[PDB]
This record gives sequence, C-alpha cells and structure tokens, in this order.
Amino acid sequence: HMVPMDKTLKEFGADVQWDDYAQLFTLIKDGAYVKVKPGAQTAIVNGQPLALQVPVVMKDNKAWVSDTFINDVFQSGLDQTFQVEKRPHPLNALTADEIKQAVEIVKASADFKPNTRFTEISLLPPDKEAVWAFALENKPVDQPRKADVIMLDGKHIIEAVVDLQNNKLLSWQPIKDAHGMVLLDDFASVQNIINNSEEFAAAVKKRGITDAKKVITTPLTVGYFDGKDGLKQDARLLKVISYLDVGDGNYWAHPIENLVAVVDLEQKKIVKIEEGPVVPVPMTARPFDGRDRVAPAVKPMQIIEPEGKNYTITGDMIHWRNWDFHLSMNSRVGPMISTVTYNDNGTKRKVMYEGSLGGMIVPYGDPDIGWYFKAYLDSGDYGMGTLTSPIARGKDAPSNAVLLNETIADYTGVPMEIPRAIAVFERYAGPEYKHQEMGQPNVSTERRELVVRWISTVGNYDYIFDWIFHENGTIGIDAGATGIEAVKGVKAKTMHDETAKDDTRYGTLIDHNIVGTTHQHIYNFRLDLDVDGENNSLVAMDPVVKPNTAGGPRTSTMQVNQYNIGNEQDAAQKFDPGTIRLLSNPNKENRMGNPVSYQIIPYAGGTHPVAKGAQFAPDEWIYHRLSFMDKQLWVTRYHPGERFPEGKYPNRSTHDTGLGQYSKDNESLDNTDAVVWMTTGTTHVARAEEWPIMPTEWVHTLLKPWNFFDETPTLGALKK
Amino acid sequence: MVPMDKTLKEFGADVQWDDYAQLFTLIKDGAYVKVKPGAQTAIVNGQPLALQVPVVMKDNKAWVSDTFINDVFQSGLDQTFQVEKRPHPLNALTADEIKQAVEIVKASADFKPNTRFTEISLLPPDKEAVWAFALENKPVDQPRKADVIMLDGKHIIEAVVDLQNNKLLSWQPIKDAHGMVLLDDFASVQNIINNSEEFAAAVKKRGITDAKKVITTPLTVGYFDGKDGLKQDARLLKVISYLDVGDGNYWAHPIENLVAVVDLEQKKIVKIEEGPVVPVPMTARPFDGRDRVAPAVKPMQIIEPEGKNYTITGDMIHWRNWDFHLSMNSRVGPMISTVTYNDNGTKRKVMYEGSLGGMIVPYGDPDIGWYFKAYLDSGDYGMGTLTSPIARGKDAPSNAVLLNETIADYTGVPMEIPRAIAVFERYAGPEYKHQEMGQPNVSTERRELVVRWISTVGNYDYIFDWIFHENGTIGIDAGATGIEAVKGVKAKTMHDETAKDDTRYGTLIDHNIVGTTHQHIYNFRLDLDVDGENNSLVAMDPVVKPNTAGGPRTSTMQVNQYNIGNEQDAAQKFDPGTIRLLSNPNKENRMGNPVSYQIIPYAGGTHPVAKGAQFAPDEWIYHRLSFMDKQLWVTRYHPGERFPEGKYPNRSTHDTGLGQYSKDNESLDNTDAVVWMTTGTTHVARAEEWPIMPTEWVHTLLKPWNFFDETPTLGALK
Ligand SMILES: [Cu+2]
Ligand SMILES: [Cu+2]
Ligand code: NA
Ligand code: NA
Ligand code: NA
Ligand code: NA
Repeated sequence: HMVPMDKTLKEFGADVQWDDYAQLFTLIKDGAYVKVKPGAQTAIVNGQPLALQVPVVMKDNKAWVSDTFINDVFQSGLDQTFQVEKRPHPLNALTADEIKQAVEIVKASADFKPNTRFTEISLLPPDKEAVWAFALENKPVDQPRKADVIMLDGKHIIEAVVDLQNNKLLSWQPIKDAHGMVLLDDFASVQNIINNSEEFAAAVKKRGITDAKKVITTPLTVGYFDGKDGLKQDARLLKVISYLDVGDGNYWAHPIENLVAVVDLEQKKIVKIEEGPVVPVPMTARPFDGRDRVAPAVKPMQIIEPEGKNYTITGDMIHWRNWDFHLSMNSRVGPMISTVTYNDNGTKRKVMYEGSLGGMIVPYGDPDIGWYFKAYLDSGDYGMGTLTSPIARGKDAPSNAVLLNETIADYTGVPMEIPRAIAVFERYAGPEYKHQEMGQPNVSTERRELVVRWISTVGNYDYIFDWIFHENGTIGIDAGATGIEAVKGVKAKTMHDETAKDDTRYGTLIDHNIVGTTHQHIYNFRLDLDVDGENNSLVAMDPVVKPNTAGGPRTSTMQVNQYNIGNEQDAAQKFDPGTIRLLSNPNKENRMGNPVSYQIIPYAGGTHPVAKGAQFAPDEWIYHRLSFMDKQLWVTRYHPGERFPEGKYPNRSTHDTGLGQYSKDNESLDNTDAVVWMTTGTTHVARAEEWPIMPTEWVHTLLKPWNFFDETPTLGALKK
Repeated sequence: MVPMDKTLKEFGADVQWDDYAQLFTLIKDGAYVKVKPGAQTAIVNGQPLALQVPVVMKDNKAWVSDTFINDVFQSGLDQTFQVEKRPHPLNALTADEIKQAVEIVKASADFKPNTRFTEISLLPPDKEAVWAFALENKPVDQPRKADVIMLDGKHIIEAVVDLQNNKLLSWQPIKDAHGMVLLDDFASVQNIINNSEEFAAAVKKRGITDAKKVITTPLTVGYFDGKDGLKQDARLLKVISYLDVGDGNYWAHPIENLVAVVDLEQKKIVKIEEGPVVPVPMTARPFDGRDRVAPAVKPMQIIEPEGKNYTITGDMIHWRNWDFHLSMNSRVGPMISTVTYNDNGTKRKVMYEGSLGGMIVPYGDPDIGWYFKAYLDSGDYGMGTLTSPIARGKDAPSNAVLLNETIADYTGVPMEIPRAIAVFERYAGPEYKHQEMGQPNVSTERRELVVRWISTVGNYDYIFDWIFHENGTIGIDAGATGIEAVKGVKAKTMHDETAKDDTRYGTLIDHNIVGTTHQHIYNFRLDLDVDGENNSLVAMDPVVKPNTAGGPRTSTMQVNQYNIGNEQDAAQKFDPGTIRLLSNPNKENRMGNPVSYQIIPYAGGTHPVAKGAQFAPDEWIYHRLSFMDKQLWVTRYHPGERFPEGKYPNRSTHDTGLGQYSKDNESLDNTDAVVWMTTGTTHVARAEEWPIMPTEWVHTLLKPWNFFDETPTLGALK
C-alpha cells in the first residue's frame, strides 16, 4: 500500500531534500537525520543503517513509500534523542488524564456551576527538599501528587486543591475581592456584545465607519484609578478598543481613534462608551504577510547534525554536557526550568532550583481616552503559556532544532496539546577561548550554547524567551519582542501638517495618520538559585577608584568595596552594570578559599533604549500597584507561594501583592534560601522602520559562575 | 593522477566521504562540490560540471587528475569571487607597491642604513572623489600615493611617495615623536636581558637557578613628567619577566617586583627596579590541552550548498542591499569603506569609513611592576601586523570564507596574512514574527553578514565583528580572550595572612596568583555620511512630564529633542536610556522626518561596564587619553584625524587624539561629521578565567532611524 513520499513527509513535518546527481533523499525532522536512495533496501538514520522491507519507489519522477515508512524510520530507535523515563519526575506537569481527573473532582462538589471556568489548573508543587532528594539522591517523593484548580465562578475566584493519588478534594476557598484573568471566551463575548449594540454602531457610524460588521474589537484590562475612571471596583469589566477591517489582514493598522467601550462581562453588555474627537480611520492597505511583495531568491543555508544531537531528553529531563535540568510548561508563565545542576567532575552541583518568567508589563505613556489605562500584564492578565505560538520550524528557530509539544489545561478544563511549543537547539557561538602565542601553534576551541526557546503572542505583540545554557556554566536569559505596534490614529500625514506636533507628543509618526505610541516593555524573571546549596548570601562588589597610598607615581588605584546586603529591602535596588552583585554560598569555597558564587546581571544589554525604571510619576496608581517596574534586582526569602512579581491576582488590584508584598517585612537574607528576581526592560520610541511589522528587538541578562569553579571550566578532563 | 585526500587537504579543502551514497563532498570557502567515483560529471554549487577525468578509486583510496583542483574549484562555477577590472581607489597597497615605495625612499640620500618602517599605507585620494568612484563610476584622477613612516634608530620620519611617477614628494622629520614597538624590539630586549650580569644577579636572588629560562616581555613606559626617573629623549621600554617551566605558559609564572628599563639605542639596561621578593609561582598551568582530553561530540555543519549570497569583487563586498569595501591596515586592522544601502534600486550612503580607532588596557595596581602598565594595542604594537589567522571552523563557523590580506612588515617586505579575515552569513533568529490569533503565521528569518578579525598582542587576543543586518542595522562587537596578566603573591588561599593585601588590587585566581584589575576600552572611528555628508547630531531624551491633557493620568511619556551644536558638547557620557541620532537635516523619509542613524555606543556586555576611566583626573594616563572617559564623540571630518589616542602615543606628554581633535570646539551643524564610540569593561577576575579566559563580549549598534519609510525587509512591491 504505497503513498506519495513528498506530500506525506510534508504533512508529518519533515524537511525533504532530493539530490538528483546523487539520487539521494535527505530527510530531516527534529533529532532524526535520514538518507535514503530509491530502490535501496537500507536507509541511514543518524549514521546507522536500517533495513527497509519496502524500498522507496521512484515512478515518472515521483517517489512513493509504504504507509509504514514514516513510523518505521522516524520512530525506529536509531534516533536516540528522546528516551523514556524510568521513574516519573515529581515536577512533571499534569498529564491530560490528570487534568481531566482534577476537573471531575471539583465537578463532584455541589458548588460547581456550568458557567464555572478554569483560569489555571497546575501541579501543586511538591516540597523543594524532596524534589532535590529525588533529583540528586533518587529518593522517592511520598507526598501525593496534587493539583491547584483556580476557578472563575462568573466573576469570583475560588481556589481549590485536589489530591490526585486519592481522587479526593482537599479544599475549596473563595478569594475575596480578587478578579480573575481574561479568558478566551471573553474575547468572543466582547465582539458579540459590540455587534449587538445599536449605540456602539451609531457611535461607530458618525466616525465614518459605514459597515459596523467590519469592526474588530480587542479586550483590555482597565486597571485601577481609585474611581477617577468612573468604574466600580467590584464588577468584572474590560475595555474595548476598535479597528476597521479593510481586507489587508492587518486590522491593527486601522484604529478607530477616541472610541472606547467598557464591557460588563456578567451583565453581558456595554455599560459605558467614552468618546473623544473624530479622527478619520487610516485606510491604506498595510499587509505584513507578503501578499503585495516580491519574494527574492535566497540560497539555502542549513545547520545539520547528521549523527543526532548532543543532548538527550528523557521524559522532560534534558541532559547536555555537564548540565542537567527539567523542563515543563505552565499556562500562566510558560516554561519552567527546574533542578538545574552542573556536573563537576562527577559531582552534580546545584545551581538553580527553579527559573521561569515571573511576569511582565507593557505600559503606555499617552493620557488620551484610548490609552491612559493601557498596560498589558501579559502573563498575569492573559495567560502566556496558554497563548503559546507554535514554532515555525526553521524560521522562528534554526533548522537544527528539536521542537517539543506541551500539554496544558484550557479554560473549560479540557487538555490542550500545543504543537511545537518549545524549541531546543545547540548552537555555535564563536570561540570559547583562544590564545595565539606569537610563534607557537594556535589554541582555539568552539563555544556551544544550548538554547531553550518559547514564543508567546498576546494580541498584537509576539514575545520570544531564550534560556541559554553555556557549556562553561554561564546561563543567559534573553527576551525578544516583535509583532505589530499599537498605533494611534491621528490627522497628520507628515511632520509638516499642522497637527503634527500635538499628534506626536507621545510618540513618533511612523506612517500617514499613524503614530506609534511610546511605551515600555518590562520583563521580570523569578530565579530561585541554590548556589551549590540553598543557604546563600547576597554580596556586593563595587569597583572604585581609591587614592594611592602605596607610593610611586600613581595618584589612584582600582579597588573593590565589598559588603553583604543583609535584608530584602536593601536587596531591592537599581542595577548599575558597573558593579558586581553575587549570590554566594558562605558555607562552600573554591580551591582559593573564595565563596562559590553566581554573578547576577539583570542588564547585559539590549537593542532598544533601556528602561532605567518605570516611566511614571511616583503618584500614578499603576506605579503604586506595580513596584517591580522600578528596580532591576530583588532578592527575597524562599517561599513557595511567592511566584509573581505583579502579584497573583493583578486584574484591578488596588495595592502591590507582588514584589512589594514579598519584601515588605524586610526579612533577613543572611545565609538562607533566596529567590532572585531580575527586572529588565526597554523604552520603546517608535520609528518607521518598525511599521507595518516590527523587527525583533532583544534584551540580554546573565548569570555567571564567580569562583564557583577552580579553573577555566571548559579546559577538559585531567589526563593525570 | 594524484591522490585525492592528500591533494585536497594540502589545498585547504574539507573532504567527506559518504559510503551509503558513494559520494564525496568537498568544501572550501565558497565552493561546495559533490563528486561520485566513476562519474563523468560533478556538481559545484548546485551546477553540473563535465570532468576530463573521473575520480578513480584505487585500493579504497581516491585518485584525481593532477589538474582536478584547478578544473573543479577554479571552474567559474563558484561565483563567490569575481574579477575587479577597475580597482577601487581605497584598495590597500599591493605587494609590488610596498616594494616600490620602499625603493623610492631608499634611493634618497637621507635614508639611513638601518632604518625601519613603522607603517607603509595607502595615502588615499580625497573622500569626494572616492564616493564618486563608488556611486557614479568616476575615475579618481590622482596617482597612487603612499605614506611611508620610518624609524631611524629612535627618530620618526614621515615620507610621502608617488607610486605612478615613482617619485618622492616629501620627507619630514617628526620632532619629539617616539616610534611604536617593532618586532625586533622584542628580541633585542630579550637579548639585552640575557647578556646582563646585574640582571642575572637580580634574578638569582629571586629564587631562579637557570637564568636562561627567563622570558621577557616589553612594555611601553608611559609618561609621568619625570616622576618615573625616566628621560624623555631616550627610546625606552620596560621589561617584565616570567619563568619558563615547560608548561607552554610562561604567563603563569611571574617574577614579581622586578622591572628592568632598557634603552634600545644604547642596547642596554639603564635601570633595574627591585621590590620585595616573592617566590615564582611554579605549578604547571598549560592552556593548550597537553594535559586534557576533550569529550567526544557529535558533528555540526553549517552548509551553503549552492554557494554564498555574497560576492567579493576584489575587496568590494556585495550582499543583499549592502555594498562596502574591505581593506587591511597594519595599525588598526580592517577598514570598511564606501558603505551603502540599496533602497529599492537606489544606493544611499551610510558610512564612508569605519575601523577600530584605537584601544587601551590600563591597570589599577600601583606597585613597581604595574603602575605604568597600559597597553595601547593598535597604536603602540600594531594590531593589523599582529593579526592572528583564523582557525577554520572554530574562530569562525564552518560556513565562513577566509580572506588573505597583505601589509608591509617592519623591514618593508610585503607580508601575506593567511586567513586574516573571516566573512560569514549566519541565522540570527526571526527577523520578525506575528502570529495573529486563529490566522496563518507570518515569520521570516534574520540573516547577518559578519566580518571577523582577530589580533593578538602578548597575552591577549581580541576579536572584532562588523555585522551587517539585512534590515539596515550595523553592529560592531568586540571580544576578549587569551591569558591574564597576573601578579605573583605569597597567599595560596584567602585564609593566608597576606591575602587581603595581596588582593587589594585584584582577585586571587590561583595559588599565588592574582589577576590584577584593569579595563578594556575600545574606541571605534565611524565617518558616517547619513544619506549624504551634511549631517547634524540630535538628542532625544525620553522623559516623564506632567499630564496636561485631562483624565486620570498624572504623568506622560514624552521626548526632549534638541540639537547638539558643537564638538565639546558632542563629547559626552552615553546614557543607554537616551537616544542620539546623526540626522541629515536636508533629507526626510515619507513622513517628513529627517533620515537618521541611531548611535548606540553601549548595547551590552558580558563583563562589567566602565562608566569611564577608572583613574583620578590627575593621572597622567587620564590626561593623555581623554577618549577613555566619554562614550560618544563627534568631530568635523578631517583626513589626518584618525586615532583617539593620537598618532604618536608612545610616551606622549599631551593628548594628540580626541582631546586635540575637539579642542577648538567647532560647529557640528549640518556638516561632515565623524562619530567616535568608546566602549569599555572593568575586569575583576575570577578563577573561571584561569589559565585561559573564556571570550567576553561587548556590543555596539548603529540603527536606521526614519532612514527608511517602512520595515526594510518586507521586500519590493509587486
Ligand atoms: Cu514596543
Ligand atoms: Cu581583561
Ligand atoms: Na519576604
Ligand atoms: Na534559592
Ligand atoms: Na575638530
Ligand atoms: Na561623515
């Protein structure tokens, strides 16, 4: 039973290359690199031969394979990239069966209602000491698997915990005053309410729009202004910004400016329409998908690993050179990198118990009615894991990547498999080191980094996060922003028009009648580092110039001021990239008697201007509610319920329940389990080069071993 | 007939055999060749080639015609390199012109017998004629000229020669200038140390039983207004010493507190300085792998089997919308010239010339062996000359093309540097992406074209990357690796008595070895002609301002914009939260904004950043080298202003570089500007960098700012 090779392999997602001269197919998918010649009775998988009962058949310039070829070859076992897990790792995300089970358990309570949605359903993390003992000592974890089930009953939040091992409900706790995140049905529900509104349709009509049905809405959280926005605190509201759909596939380029509808989600209707002056909708077609463009010729470039990968993925555990870590997915914050150790000549040393995105904010700077409340808390308010964007193979990640699928719960409690959710790829990153001693043979080696990449898209923005494992012990965390700008419709076509100056007070004129409103992107990473153990202290080293007191001709020297930062409050600080901040283990030293440490660099560079803080006066509410915006480094005592820089329920919050809260009591950071939070952002002033689609802009952070090792870590195994 | 593997590998090509397919894949630079044994044809970059003689298999080895390499690799089907029929006027002096220039000055009666040559370089034609050659194909109507800079003992003479008419045009002694360090100075110094009894006497005290195992290293001495005890007319170098213990790494064996001062015209030691005796650290600390075994690793290749997207026509490189010229200088290395971006058919100017301007690695330790220590690597040592050949596959990716480059050595003999510069395209993530909910994805891949050069001066190794983004951005990145300059000390660990004193000025990185703190400060000279040469420098400072428009916001995000009108004001600290543009006030994009490039002297780094010079403002080095203390400079274009540290910085007594060039504070309003970017690190050492330092990087960036009218990579309209 034959089938067409090319089409079948495409649909399966493999790259297919035919070489007419060699009469050879090269097939690539993930860890598998395959060669097969027509009519041969063996194929080659990752350097290894594989018998085929049925050879690839060529007929009138067209190849056919049996209908088991794909299984026979790709799933053969000669691709050793993925191996099966002997014992389930206690941090493995909830499975589909577990998700479904947690949903049946809460549904078995008399309180559940058919309207009830699920904001998040997630493994309730077992305790940290036991997870480490499993990872390093292989001790089983005897506490039962549990799940947190956070439910939205209309507008009310209930937190339920379930015990999955015993199929029982353990708790059911209403959470007073909390608003829940925006869920996928809210989007449809907002578009509908607008569509059924005669008022809104009339509002839209006096603004030029002739077919209201062509109006695309989008939902935003409203924030909190202690009543100045004229909106009651206890109702579930979203505001709604509108665009005209013109057929160019880019409604974002056709704002209907100065029209905002406020929607009550429980009443399912528009409770308020704010209207400002009428600004003609920008109408010119501005497609970003290529439809109006020539595709030039590019010569091929391929990164190939024809004997397979250097990493192994066992269940969710990834092993690579001296690294080992566990990689799992959460609907709110995306990827979670756990139990990170570095194998030092046989002994696994702890580096990081858990790293992930903490949260992020994208606040705007324009005071007008369509803008003044605008601040996306992408992970907290919209669920970034849920909104993961599948990796476009070979483009969003390099041709030598392996692409993992991940499973989370959707908002109605049903398992949802996200295809191509995370990319894993090894990459050449220049020379690791080099020395060309004059007159001698050179010495160079290559640097390899292992990257874990995840992309999440929220409305018009697309965010890329890379977790970068350097062979030498360094860890990089880089965030990339691309997508389509939020723009303001204005009257000016050029800076020569009479409204230009007023139109561009809060952003740049990037197209006719279009202004890229100025805003910030502020990312924060929650890094629970256990530098060769949990008992750590925070140390400062500030390079300084000191008068020379040692004699000789110099008036000055270069010296260091070294001091411990002994509490959370002093640890909350700006980052001066001219200084050194360490997380040290005061109980373990390297061979020179120096405390083993990691150097924490929240700002290692970026391609947009850098945000030195929040661009908000200190008396703005958004400033008040979100203290993480204003410092680049925080350190707090470990605590399993403190995970979000912006707080657990940030929608319409009135005070800081995040890093402000976690550090308010100013506890001791002396020789104890610490969690490091790095804030890094950009201040984005727009330019025409970014319209209609924005070229990816990057910021870089770094964690470097500092006297953690005794010598150059990549030198190699000692031969004597 | 000749054997394939031996012949191919002596030619520099990589040979792979695939037994399943019975196919050879041969790769060198831009050639990607496939050949089957017995086949009448082969493939070169995707294209068929008839062979006179098939590859034949004898005793399981392959044999090729004696003519194979030439027939296959030089067939014309690798189109990476094209012939240049009309030579660009910034083309570096050729080997013949180097020899010709040397004959011309040697013919003069003023040329003294053992004169050396610090630099023999193209004296280029005027900027305007060079642009008109590149943009309109107008011939420059000037003869080929060369600057010839000579060192007669310790005396500098600048001559100019006309190579076409083969005549000397000028001969000019340069008063008070000291010459850079030349290769023969290294051996001279080592010989003089070796023949000094006083020195063997000093060394012996310090615990050294065979004085023949002592390795010298020459350093320039700086300037201290006599406080160093050193005469200003004398051509001097100081000498720091290490012990060779056979580990291939003398750097790991300092003889601390012993400095000799050598006068190179007397050929003798004129001062020994001796401080406390510190035992020489002895433990073998090889960095070359002699004591190691690397772990086995699966192969990775980056392949371009139809060849490259760039074409290299002489030294002119074409790649996508970029065109530029690449040449080599013996002092500063690579020069990237007449750069333009092809905007939908029209070549627009971006950069007339960019290169390393100069750099400095100044130390912070006051002791006898350290206080004067400051390497000006290009200016004092000659980084082009000390170019380190790229190790194929390692110093650059497997898909690179490695260029050879020619300069003059210090005796005036042409010197061809193999694999002096690497060019390679690389994948750099998605160029842009938007995944609209429930719609088909849109993604394209970013490609960067990198030009990579490595120079090594004593213990360090510097990597420079000139990075062309398809979207109009240009990055310049600098990497540092090599071996740390260490101080020998008594302490073994931070628990010993001397540890605290021993580490006042640096980290303890091994037993008895402190990595003294210093800085790396690179400066880049960028004659940007933003869509023309008449430009102005514009600031845009994002600020928070009170809300005056109504509604609940108390504050708004606005910009303060103002021109920076003169050189002194343009010489500034860079706040990475602000924006600085070189704008063309005469030309605007479709929205009426002046076409501009955004200048970012600090786009990041893996080592701590220097806010400026880690020196009190009364230090001599601070006074001599203003360029260290500001990150941005902009000066009026001037043909003889090229070096941030000045033309002759050896024992300079004042600032003849950027301090001098901005001295009169001229106008920068709508005129030809030259932008200089200083970026630096402060290096506090750690054990992880010993015995060899993992490469650390700093990044800088030039981004188009309203230069174009839209996303520049969307492509041409249908
Ligand atoms: Cu942005
Ligand atoms: Cu250094
Ligand atoms: Na706390
Ligand atoms: Na911790
Ligand atoms: Na000037
Ligand atoms: Na210029």
